[PDB]
Amino acid sequence: GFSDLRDKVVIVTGASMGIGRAIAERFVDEGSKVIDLSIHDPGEAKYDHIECDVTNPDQVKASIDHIFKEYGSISVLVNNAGIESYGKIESMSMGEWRRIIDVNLFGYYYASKFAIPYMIRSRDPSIVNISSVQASIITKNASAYVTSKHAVIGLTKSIALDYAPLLRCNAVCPATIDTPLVRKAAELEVGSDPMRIEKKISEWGHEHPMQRIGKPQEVASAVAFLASREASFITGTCLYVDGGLSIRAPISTPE
Amino acid sequence: GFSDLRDKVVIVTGASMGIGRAIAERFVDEGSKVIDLSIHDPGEAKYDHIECDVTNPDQVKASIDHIFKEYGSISVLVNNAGIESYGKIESMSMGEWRRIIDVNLFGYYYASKFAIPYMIRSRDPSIVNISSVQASIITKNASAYVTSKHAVIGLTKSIALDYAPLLRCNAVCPATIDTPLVRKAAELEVGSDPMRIEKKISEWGHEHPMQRIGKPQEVASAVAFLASREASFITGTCLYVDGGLSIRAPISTPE
Amino acid sequence: GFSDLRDKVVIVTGASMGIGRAIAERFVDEGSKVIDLSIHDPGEAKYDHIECDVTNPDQVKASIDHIFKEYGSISVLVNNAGIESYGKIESMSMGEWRRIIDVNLFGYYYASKFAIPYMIRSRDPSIVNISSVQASIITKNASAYVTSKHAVIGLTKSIALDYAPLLRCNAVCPATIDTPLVRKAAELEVGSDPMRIEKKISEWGHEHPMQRIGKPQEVASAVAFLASREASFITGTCLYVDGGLSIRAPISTPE
Amino acid sequence: GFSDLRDKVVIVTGASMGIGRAIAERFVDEGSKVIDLSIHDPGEAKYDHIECDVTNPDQVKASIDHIFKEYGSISVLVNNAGIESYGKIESMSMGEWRRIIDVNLFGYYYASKFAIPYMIRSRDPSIVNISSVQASIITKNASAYVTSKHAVIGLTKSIALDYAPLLRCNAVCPATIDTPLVRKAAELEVGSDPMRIEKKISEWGHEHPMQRIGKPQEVASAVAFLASREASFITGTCLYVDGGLSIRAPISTPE
Repeated sequence: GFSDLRDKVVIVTGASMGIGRAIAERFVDEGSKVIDLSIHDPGEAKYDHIECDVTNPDQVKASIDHIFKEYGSISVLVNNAGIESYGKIESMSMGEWRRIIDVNLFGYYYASKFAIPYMIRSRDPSIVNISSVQASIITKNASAYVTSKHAVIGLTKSIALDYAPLLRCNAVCPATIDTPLVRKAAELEVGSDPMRIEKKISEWGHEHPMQRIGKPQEVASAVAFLASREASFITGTCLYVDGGLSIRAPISTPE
Repeated sequence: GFSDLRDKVVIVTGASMGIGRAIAERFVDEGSKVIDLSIHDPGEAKYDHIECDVTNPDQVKASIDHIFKEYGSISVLVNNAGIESYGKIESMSMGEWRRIIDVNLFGYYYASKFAIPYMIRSRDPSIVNISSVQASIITKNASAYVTSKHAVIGLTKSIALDYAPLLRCNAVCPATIDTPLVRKAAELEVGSDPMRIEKKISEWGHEHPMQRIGKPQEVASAVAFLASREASFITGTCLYVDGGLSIRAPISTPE
Repeated sequence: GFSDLRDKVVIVTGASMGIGRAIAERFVDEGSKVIDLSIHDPGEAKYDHIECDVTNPDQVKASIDHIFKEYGSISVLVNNAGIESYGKIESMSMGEWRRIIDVNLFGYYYASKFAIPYMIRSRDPSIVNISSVQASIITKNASAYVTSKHAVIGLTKSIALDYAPLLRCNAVCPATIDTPLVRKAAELEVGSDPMRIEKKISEWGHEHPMQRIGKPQEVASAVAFLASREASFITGTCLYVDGGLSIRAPISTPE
Repeated sequence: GFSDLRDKVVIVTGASMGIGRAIAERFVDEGSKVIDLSIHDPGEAKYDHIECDVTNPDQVKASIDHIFKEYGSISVLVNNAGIESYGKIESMSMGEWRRIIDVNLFGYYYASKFAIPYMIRSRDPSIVNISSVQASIITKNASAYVTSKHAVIGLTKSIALDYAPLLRCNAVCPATIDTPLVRKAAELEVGSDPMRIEKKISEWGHEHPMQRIGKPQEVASAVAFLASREASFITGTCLYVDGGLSIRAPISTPE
């Protein structure tokens, strides 16, 4: 693992399930003091939790102020909380489109804005933003989601440039990962049949050169690496955890 | 020139000055029927103008309706209206940060959302979004601006994917261009002395491989190309009009 | 069209068929004085031809020296000559792998190296290199081809930076285009049945968001634009002519 | 550290000095069995070394055979051997230009070609290719070098796509790193005065957002991560270790 993460205060947003929970658990395994900021209670977890809606800047500020007071520092912030709904720009209501931007982009902006002042009071703090392989190659009927993930890359570069060399900021760009959100995405297409869901997921996995979809722990490994001193000269970039998806053209060749 | 642009209905937002004006002027020269949507009166101009705030969906929808019923179609929409102010995520007020996102991103979303239903009723319609070289290489203390320009790329790709093959959508990514906004940027750094402002602009020009900053008409040439049938198999991309800025590492080598 | 191209001397390599022939014909239509450098005679063509193997630097130099002497100048060079054979790095012989690099990369290097000295003696000369959508998203069993197309982008950036602002250099990145090479690629997979070939080609076309493969003339339009003064502030970039292929993730979403 | 790297057989080319040496040294610290393939003797070193010219396929194949038969497997291949000389496409001899391509590209191709058949017989083998930040943003008078580094990216993607899921292949893209080659670059500009060389290096460091040049060990950290199981779903990508250089536009803004 990354020994330097031990005992450091790590905040992870949206860590009650899926990738966020996997990230929180990895940091706990690294020995960090982890706090989850989410609207849902992670239940019996080894990490701390504060009820917090990332779209509410006042609650985000209060939660972060509380963490600094309780723990004495903040060394790592992982922005992960996000949502996805589908629809053509003409079908999705303007409210829902804006809501996706609010959670996926503004949530990252608020958490970063309020954590940074405290983070720079620590040695070599690091922010990791979870974007998507869709910051590059995109899906249909996902206007708001795709727009928000591209925005996250811009926010990431900005924070990196504005605060270097004291604080580093990078993003992780995952492709299809085995999470509740993805299983739900499949159900929205094939129904509740566990057999038919495995088929749709297998189809997606076969589209990735690695021939399977990713695991939450694989995204968590990239986050831990970027948050650690092992990435001391890495800032402003997105580490793609996509099983090769973003470099594959879907055009057959003779074999 | 592009003969196919003659008589086509072209909407350009923020065309009362700078790049937007050069774009409207180029389409007028191509024989198109051009309408400028902006909150400012362009004064004496060879193109039509409608008082419209791009961040007000009611005004945008109404303006687009006035154009379609009056002209009979809408073939090209050029989203250009934008703004920029500086400050670290820490100093800039949340309100100003949100405003930059509202104008630079939501303005593009509203105009596209309301124009698309009309545009798809015409043959080979196209949307061109003005992003920035900062969708790739960025500047300091410009997080809202940088985020918004990255967001525009995501919006562009999604409209391109959701509406191909009937409608194409691309972006233009300009570096430093001679515009009032760029002159305001210089002033905010070196004062109001017009001569010092010229020295600053020259410094920026020398950072571009082309050794000068770009001209509004050069951005307009790219927009006209992408809007034309000459770009019939081009969609979802950003055409960089940056004088080589984005491919240059600021690291000297032996000469 | 691009009026500024009229009467200018334009050299196009590999212009006896496919994209190269389409590029040569477009420049002839623009009124340019065009010369094809290839090993095959274009037969009855409106453009000039010189028998030339781009992998032979001495023949390339001699041919270019001859053109400058005969025509008095060289304003545009379009590097297009290329080949493709398939095979895993373990199956393709080292000789064939090297041969692909020789034609696809070294051919561009030789033509550029010998034309540049003459080109800078003209006003605003421009080089356009034909790369591929595979400079970004790639196909399987195409190691040498993919490597060569990435190399072409590096060569393009280098020439652009080294000679700005006098000479511009850009690349065009086409996806699947209807050419003899592509039809042959299909035959290598489905056989000579015109019905089965149309099916394979249709399959490829459906993978592009535009739902069809591109036409040679569409690539030629991008080349003419980049070679013209309409692209006066564009240098070091690749204009993707891919029908949206490079921005598409092959992952379904609910609809 | 990455516990999975213990006892794994790791080949590193050009590891007698600089980045290559730091990479070999890091793998030795991880408990791997490391073999350096280079034409130079690393002298006193904690890792094994074989006299081998990476541009000589007979020597490469023989060395890889000596390693597999002696150690029983090959789990990781790090292609690093490279060189750089300066000059415009016009001045540099064709022989020197070809040589840079031979070492920087063909050396990677030969080592990969001969190691792959052995590597795929082990579980989860991985190849890491050292490219450069110049696979994106480039320097002047370095066409052969720049071309070769872009070529390495194409080679990387193709090996990743052709051999997934059994073997992964990624690249590391370093910006300015403290190495002898970087010190030679400074000398070729400011002379042999060690103090002036330090001033030059400092200038380059200040161009990176991190305000310093990178350390060989920082590149090694990235290589070890990509070679490890921690990067199990990461393939075909380039991890930028550039201190933010590639996302920085050299354009000032108000402060």
